[PDB]
Amino acid sequence: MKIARVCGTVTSTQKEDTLTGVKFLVLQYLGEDGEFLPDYEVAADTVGAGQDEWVLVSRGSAARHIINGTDKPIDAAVVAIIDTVSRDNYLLYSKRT
Amino acid sequence: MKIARVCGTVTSTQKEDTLTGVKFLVLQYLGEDGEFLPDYEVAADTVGAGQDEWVLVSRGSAARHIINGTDKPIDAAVVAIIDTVSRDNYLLYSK
Amino acid sequence: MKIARVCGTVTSTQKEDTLTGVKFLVLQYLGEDGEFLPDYEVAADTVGAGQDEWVLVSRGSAARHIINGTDKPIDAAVVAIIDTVSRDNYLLYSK
Amino acid sequence: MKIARVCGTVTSTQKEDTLTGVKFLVLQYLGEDGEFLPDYEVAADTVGAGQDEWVLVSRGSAARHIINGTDKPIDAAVVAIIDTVSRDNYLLYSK
Amino acid sequence: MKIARVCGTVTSTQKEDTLTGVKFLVLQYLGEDGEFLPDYEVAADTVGAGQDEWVLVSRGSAARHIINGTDKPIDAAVVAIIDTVSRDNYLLYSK
Ligand SMILES: [Mg+2]
Repeated sequence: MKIARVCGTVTSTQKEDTLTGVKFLVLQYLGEDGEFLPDYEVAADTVGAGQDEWVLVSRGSAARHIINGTDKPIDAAVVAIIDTVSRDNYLLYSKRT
Repeated sequence: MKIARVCGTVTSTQKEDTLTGVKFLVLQYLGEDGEFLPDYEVAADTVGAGQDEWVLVSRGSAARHIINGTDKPIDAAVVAIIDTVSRDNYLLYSK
Repeated sequence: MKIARVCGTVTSTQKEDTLTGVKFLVLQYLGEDGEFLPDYEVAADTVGAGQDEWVLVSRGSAARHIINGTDKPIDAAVVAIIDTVSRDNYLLYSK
Repeated sequence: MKIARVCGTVTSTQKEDTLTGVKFLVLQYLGEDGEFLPDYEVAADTVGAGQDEWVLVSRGSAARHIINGTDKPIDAAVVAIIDTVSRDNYLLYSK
Repeated sequence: MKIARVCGTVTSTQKEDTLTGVKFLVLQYLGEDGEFLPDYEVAADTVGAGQDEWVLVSRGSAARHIINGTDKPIDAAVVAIIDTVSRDNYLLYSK
């Protein structure tokens, strides 16, 4: 899994039937020390991640193992909203509670 | 998934027998800002996307989960035609 | 999938029993609009693609969905020999 | 598989229900020489790796094949804590 | 599949139980002409390759389709020892 931040959304009305009601978030990947990277993913989200939240994203067939994900032609999903990130025992980031 | 633009097609008469009737689009992947990359994918299309339309592309086994996709040796598929893309707060794209 | 040209062959006499009868082609990926890159793949082929032909290559578990691919440890296969590629209006490639 | 070192942790309380109990480690990938890359992965750990230890990480569907991994939406997992790594007639690392 | 050269080994005693007896090789990916790249993989080896031998590596779920690979959380395996590699119209490698 990669760490990313939620930074937008995609909407579509013409799409595979199996994607009805699927929320598509745009994610910007986060690098060392939380660098905003010039790289992005569009991902399904069944967890309920808000704008600017740090998340874990899973890619490949992992995405189909989200809740009700089985028949969906998705290759990226949000799987967790990040509460904390630590490095070498120091908190680097933490979430509003 | 990645955001891409439909910019071509591919056709083939000598191919795996399971690929009959599968339509292939050439796609160009979006970079950052709203600028496109010189990086392309050929993808199955069952959604019916046309030139210049923006799409979501899924890669790997996800591609086998398009309509009638079971057991087809494909690793890339258009899964949606995009109407809007927002980023940070503003509207980066609108059909 | 990616577009590549067939450019060679690999052979092996010590290998997994699961690769019995598998022909290996070396493929060179097409890059920068229509120029060939210094990036290669080794791929299975049942369709009969020859030197210099253009092909669609599928990677990952898609490769095991070629005819007789089931349960072989292969992660790349030629799935189609390319007749035509069209970018926007014009062609670009035609066999 | 890739070689990485354990450099931190991630926690989460809003997540997929299938991920209850999953320990998430932050891993830094090994680059050239024994230099590490500014490139990180967050991986499940059933083996019980700690800070500064070297591990093998498997990605993709492999990760679901760790003990109890089945049907968890994870795409990276620690699968071994490394004792040694050699390159040629010598040792790059020993615990 | 990628062409790689065997350039070391990894050992581990604390590891997923399904990886008992698995031999791990460190491999370096081949690049431009004969040049080997500054990128590497660790791969399960059930075929028996030695130092400096050239090998085909299969990655992702292919790796679980080696003999008895089925429940192993591995994403890379040596599937063959290369005897020959031919590219365009010259021999690049011949053991
Ligand atoms: Mg032929």
